[PDB]
Amino acid sequence: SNAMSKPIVLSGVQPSGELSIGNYLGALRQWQQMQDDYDCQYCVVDLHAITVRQDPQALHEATLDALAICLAVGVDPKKSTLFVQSHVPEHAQLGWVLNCYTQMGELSRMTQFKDKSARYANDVNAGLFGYPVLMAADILLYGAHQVPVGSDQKQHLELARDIATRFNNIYSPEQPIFTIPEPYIPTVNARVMSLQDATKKMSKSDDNRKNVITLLEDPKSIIKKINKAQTDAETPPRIAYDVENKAGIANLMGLYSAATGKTFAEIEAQYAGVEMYGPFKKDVGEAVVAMLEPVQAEYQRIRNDREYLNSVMRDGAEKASAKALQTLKKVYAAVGFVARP
Amino acid sequence: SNAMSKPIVLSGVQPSGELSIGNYLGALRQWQQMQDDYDCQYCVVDLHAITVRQDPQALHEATLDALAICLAVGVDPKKSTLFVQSHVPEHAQLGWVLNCYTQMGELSRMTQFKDKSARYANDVNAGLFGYPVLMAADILLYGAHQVPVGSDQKQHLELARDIATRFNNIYSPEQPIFTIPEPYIPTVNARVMSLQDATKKMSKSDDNRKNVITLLEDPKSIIKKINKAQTDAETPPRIAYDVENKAGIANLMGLYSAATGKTFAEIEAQYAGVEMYGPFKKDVGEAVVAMLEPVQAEYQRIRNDREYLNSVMRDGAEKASAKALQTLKKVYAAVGFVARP
Repeated sequence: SNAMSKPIVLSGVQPSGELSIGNYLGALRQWQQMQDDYDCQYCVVDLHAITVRQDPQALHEATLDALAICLAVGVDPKKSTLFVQSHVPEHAQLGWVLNCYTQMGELSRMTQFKDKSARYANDVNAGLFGYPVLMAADILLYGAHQVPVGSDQKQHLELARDIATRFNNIYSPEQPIFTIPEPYIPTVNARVMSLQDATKKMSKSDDNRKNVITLLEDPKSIIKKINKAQTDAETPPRIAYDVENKAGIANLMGLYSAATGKTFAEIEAQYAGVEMYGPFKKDVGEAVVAMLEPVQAEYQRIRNDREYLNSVMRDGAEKASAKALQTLKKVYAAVGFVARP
Repeated sequence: SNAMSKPIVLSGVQPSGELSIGNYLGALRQWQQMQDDYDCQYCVVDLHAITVRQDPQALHEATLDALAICLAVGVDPKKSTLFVQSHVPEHAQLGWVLNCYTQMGELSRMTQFKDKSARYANDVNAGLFGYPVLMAADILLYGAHQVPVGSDQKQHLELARDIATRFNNIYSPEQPIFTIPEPYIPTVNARVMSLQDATKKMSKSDDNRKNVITLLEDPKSIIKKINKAQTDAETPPRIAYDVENKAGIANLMGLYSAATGKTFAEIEAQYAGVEMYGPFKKDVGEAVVAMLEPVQAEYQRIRNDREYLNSVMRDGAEKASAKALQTLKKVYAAVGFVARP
C-alpha cells in the first residue's frame, strides 16, 4: 500500500565502459516495465569507479552518459529513484560501519580482488579490496529485496547477505534492521552471442570489438559488424533456428526477433527457400539500427540538456538520501552512537 | 589574519577507556592555552571505537563522557571546533576516496593491525585494518598542520602524510589540495610514571590499576594509591629529586610540583631534615586531589546538562562540516566526480 506492496530493487549502473546490445536486450530494455512492477532504485556507482585509476574528465562525462542512458530507456525520476552514488552521503557512512562487521578473510577470498591483486602488484589499493563492503551499504541502505547481479558480482552479493545477517543477529534478532537481499531474476533471458564466435556470450569488456555491438554504436558500424557476423556451414544456406548446429544464424535470428517482434516461426517462413545469408544479414543490421536509433536519439538529446540532468541529479539525490538516512540513523543508534542533535 | 595565521591542530579524542593523570598533565591541562595559540579541532572519534566490539549503551555514554571532559578542561565551542566524528558526514566520505589511494601493503604492515590480527584470529574485521585511512581523512579534511600522536599512532600519521603526498602528486602538483600534517609537539613534557614501578611510564591501558590514577578517579582511591606509591631505599629517607637513583620519589615530586606549583628546589627545602616519606605521600595525595577535584566538579556538572551538551554537539558538527565540506568538494572535483547540483 502501495509501493510498500512491491519488492524494492536496487540496480548499480557503472560510469565506465560501454553497455552492449546484450546488456540492452537482457536488462535495460525491461527497465521501463520493471519501474512499474517494483520499487526501483538506479544508482550510478561513481565511488566504485575510482577503485581503478580514472581520467577525471572521462569519469565526469561517463557519469552523465550513464545517467542519460537510464533516462533514454525510460527510467523516470518521479517513478524510480535515479541518482549518483557520491551525491548521497549515507553510502560512504554506512560503508564504514559495515567494514567493522566484515571479516578480512571474507574480503581476501573474493575472486575479483584476487584477480586485481595479481594484475596491479604492490599498487593494489584498499578500495579495490573493500568495495564489496561499500556495495553492501549501497544495497542495504534502501532495504532492497532484490538486486540484479552479473556472474562477477554474485560473490559480492553473498557477502552483503552475510554482513546483513551478522549485524541483525547482534543488534536486532527479533525485529531485523536490514533486509536480506536476493538476486533479481531478469524477465527476458536474451541470448546475445559474440558476433564472430557465436558459442561465447557477447561481453562488453571483450578486447575483440568485432564481437560486440554497443548501445551507442554508430549505425554504420553496426551494419558492418552484422554483415561480418558468423553464420554456419550449411549448404545450401537455410535460415532456421538451431543453437547447437546453427549457432551463428541462431544469434542473428535472436537479434532480428528482438528488433522486429517477429517469431522464429515467422522468420523461418519469411526466408523460406532463400539459399543465401547475405540479404538476411543486411535485414538484421537494418533492423538492429532501427531498434537502437530511437534510443540513441533520445539519449543524445537528454545527454546535452544539462539543466535537465542537474534537475534529475538533484531530485534523485534528495529522494535517495531521504530513504537512506532512515536506515543510517537506525544503524547508528543500534551500534551505540550518540545521535546528532 | 587571524586564525589563518595560526597553525591548525586536530586532536582525536577516544570515546573509550579512562584518561590518566599522565594524559591530563601531558596534554589536556594545556588545551585551554593551545586553543589560543592554534586553530584547534577536537574530534571525538566514535567511528574508530566500533573497530572493536562495543556495548552500545557504554559507547553512547562514553561519547558524552569524552565531550564533557573536553569542556571541563576548558575547550570552548566558540574558540575551538569540538565535535563527534559520526556527526560530520564528510569523514566517512573522504575516507572512502582515500582508500583508493592507499596500498594494501601499507595497511598490512601497520603494527597496530598486526597485533589485533594475532589476537582476534579470523574475526579480525576490515575496520581495524582500514582505520588508518579514516584517520587520514579525519586530519586532512581540516587541513591540519599539526596532529598530537602517541607512540602507537605515529606510523598511522606517517601513512596520512604518504596518502596526502600521493594524492597531491596526481591531482595538484603545483597547488596542493592537501596539507601535509606533522606531529604536534606538547608544551609540557610531563614525566608521570607508574605508581608501583617508577621506571615505567604511567599507561591508561595498564592492566595493573595500582599503577594508574585516572582523571575521574575517586579522591579516596587517589589518596590510597599515592600512599602505596613506590619511594626508594635511601636511609634515612630524603626527599630530593633524582630520576636514576630516587625514581619513586622523583615521580611523587613531579606530581606534587604539578599540583602545587612548587619547584623541586622549594619541595626539597620544604622537607629538609624530614627523615620519613609518609607525611610527604599524604601531602602529595591531598595535593593531587585538590588539583583534580575542580576539574571533576566541572565535569560532573557539564556531563549531566544534556541540553548544553546537545548545543555543543550541534554547533560543533555544523562548524566542522562547514570546513570539511570545502575539502571534500575539492577532492570530489579533482578525482572527476560530477558535483551534486
